[PDB]
Amino acid sequence: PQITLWKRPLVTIKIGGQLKEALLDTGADDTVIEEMSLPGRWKPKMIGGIGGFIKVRQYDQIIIEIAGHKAIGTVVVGPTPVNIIGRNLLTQIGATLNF
Amino acid sequence: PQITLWKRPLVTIKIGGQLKEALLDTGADDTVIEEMSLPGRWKPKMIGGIGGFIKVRQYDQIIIEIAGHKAIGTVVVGPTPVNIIGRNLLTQIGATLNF
Ligand SMILES: CC(C)CN(C[C@@H](O)[C@H](Cc1ccccc1)NC(=O)O[C@H]1CO[C@H]2OCC[C@H]21)S(=O)(=O)c1ccc(N)cc1
Ligand SMILES: [Cl-]
Ligand SMILES: [Cl-]
Ligand code: NA
Repeated sequence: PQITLWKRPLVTIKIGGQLKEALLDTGADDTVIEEMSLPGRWKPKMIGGIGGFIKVRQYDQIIIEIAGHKAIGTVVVGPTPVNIIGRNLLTQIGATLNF
Repeated sequence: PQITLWKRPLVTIKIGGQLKEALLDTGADDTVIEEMSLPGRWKPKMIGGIGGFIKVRQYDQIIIEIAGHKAIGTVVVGPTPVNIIGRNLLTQIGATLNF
């Protein structure tokens, strides 16, 4: 699809068996999801943005279905205000910015 | 152009006659620029990001070139880690997300 940007580019994702709404975010290096359980090992990390840093749990090799497209990569979990699909997974679904 | 997302989508902007680097950010509602001087009056605004909120100075109808494309709109100034071009100006330059 071609998504215009008059409004937030929100899509449905499936992660860890759960459907969630997430923002397609070219400004995010990493994919950041609100608190949930995910399987496997994790390690703590800090990520920073406007307003400062939050502590997250980093899970590797997580599969997410993004608007019907599967992708695998690292997902960090923590007290983000919005679920964010960052560049590490946007690349995997072939997303580009065009103008 | 068509911008892939393997690297941060950084572009050159021109604002007040000065060139700056900025991130094309579909996850940003608003365009947020590091401290600089802009003409006219400003209004207060709070923006909420990943680590909480910040106060910014909102300037309207600012002339800004983005990757060679002319925009005139709202720019807010404050302590952002990087200059971000948000959807308010991405729409003016005709940007879409495509996959
Ligand atoms: C500021 C950017 C360099 C990075 N951010 C992604 C960005 O798109 C966030 C993504 C975002 C979106 C909503 C809430 C929090 C974070 N947007 C944002 O802060 O936008 C602010 C300016 O416009 C306003 O509209 C949206 C919030 C305001 S970030 O959320 O801080 C971020 C930082 C590091 C990682 N790894 C992943 C995400
Ligand atoms: Cl990854
Ligand atoms: Cl590619
Ligand atoms: Na893992």
